[PDB]
Amino acid sequence: SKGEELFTGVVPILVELDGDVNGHKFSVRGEGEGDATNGKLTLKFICTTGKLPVPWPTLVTTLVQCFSRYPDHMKRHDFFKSAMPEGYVQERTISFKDDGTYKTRAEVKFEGDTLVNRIELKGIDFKEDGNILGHKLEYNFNSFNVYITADKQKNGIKANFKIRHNVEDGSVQLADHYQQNTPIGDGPVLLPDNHYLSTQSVLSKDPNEKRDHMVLLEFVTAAGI
Amino acid sequence: SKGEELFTGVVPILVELDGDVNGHKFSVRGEGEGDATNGKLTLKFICTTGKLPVPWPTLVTTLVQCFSRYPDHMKRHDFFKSAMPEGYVQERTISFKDDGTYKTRAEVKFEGDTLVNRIELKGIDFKEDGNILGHKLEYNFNSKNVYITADKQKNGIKANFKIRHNVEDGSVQLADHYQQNTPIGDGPVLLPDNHYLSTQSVLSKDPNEKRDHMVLLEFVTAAGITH
Ligand SMILES: *C(=O)O[C@H]1CCCCCc2c1nnn2*
Repeated sequence: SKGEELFTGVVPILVELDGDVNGHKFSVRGEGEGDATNGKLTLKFICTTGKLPVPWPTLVTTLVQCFSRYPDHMKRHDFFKSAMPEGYVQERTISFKDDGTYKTRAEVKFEGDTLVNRIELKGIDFKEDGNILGHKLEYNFNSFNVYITADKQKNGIKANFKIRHNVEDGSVQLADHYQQNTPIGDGPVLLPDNHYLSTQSVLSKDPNEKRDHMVLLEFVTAAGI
Repeated sequence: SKGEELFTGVVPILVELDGDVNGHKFSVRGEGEGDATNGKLTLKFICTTGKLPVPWPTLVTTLVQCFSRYPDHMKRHDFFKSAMPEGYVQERTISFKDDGTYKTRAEVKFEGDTLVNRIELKGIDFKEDGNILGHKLEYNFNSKNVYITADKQKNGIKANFKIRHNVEDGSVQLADHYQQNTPIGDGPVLLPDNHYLSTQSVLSKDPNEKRDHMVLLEFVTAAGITH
């Protein structure tokens, strides 16, 4: 595709999230860069409103699947780069088992040379002193295949997948993800055959950063064809 | 500790493993470097005998907890660096649920300026078309925080923990780990209060390497004590 040409080389990234979980309002801003040729992303996120009222790991999935490395024989199945530069809308419902739900809506698009992810997040029905609002999750992120399928009727894609957040006592907090993406622009996009994305993620801290924050390194590849 | 002084800066690492799984002998050699100040390890491992007869992810835990980043308030709980340069013995039993068992014995010590992990591994009772010998595990590595306790009777530490390996069909292969570490030398070591290590790992391939191999990037930190 012509949109793929925008991801040769290193691309700067900006992420903006405005959030409300059980009435706790917050904002996150992230910056960094992406190298789709190697499937590599490096970002630093800051909570600009003070302390994050939820664990950082619970926002990883919400906080740019266009930086996935598609091998040569699968280039024609890359919807995400296909929609660029005009971009796509990404919406999810994330259901935390025995706890609350996030609903997210993002626009992912180029603004000049920068790939921008602007997100609104609303969370409801979280338990005070549950794993989320009680901050009981380990600072890490487990890797599992995310299966992508075409959504012909919306000219886009969908995905449903399960994230398992490790809990401080050795238990597991399931977060069921339901995802739909659709192009912002008109003009042709690539609708894929079934395949998957695989991401390996490292969460860390900048020792000089005083604000509540997350440093994130990811390596993402597509396979399954 | 005085041994922690050896881990300011970047330290070269050598890993040597001699293995026998169900009678199938193999060897692995790894090289790279560790930066305990940032909890960062980068290594490349090669199977020097040809094709690895087990999946690479099953050897991750066997293939240097002395590179963990202990924060300032927890420095007195770092047994691993405390035993250096003379080092420690690290022994495990790894039970693969409904499958075989690895038994490992390693020495982790300085030889000159290089931190060296030399390991012998014996594996028994594996199923020939089970997840291990049948190569059915995904090329990745998920982990939970590993809880460390003192083992005062051995002047060292122990840990018991679970690794869950993703299987190609969507199932999970559990590997139950039992670990004991004891110092090689006679000098004083640090015996910790209960805490945990958190390791996050990325597995990859070097596109120019022709041998069967694993590139490994890890970030490791200690936490779980307030003070
Ligand atoms: C903690 O044990 O996490 C496990 C949960 C069960 C196995 C499948 C989900 C998984 C795990 N690790 N990462 N994903």
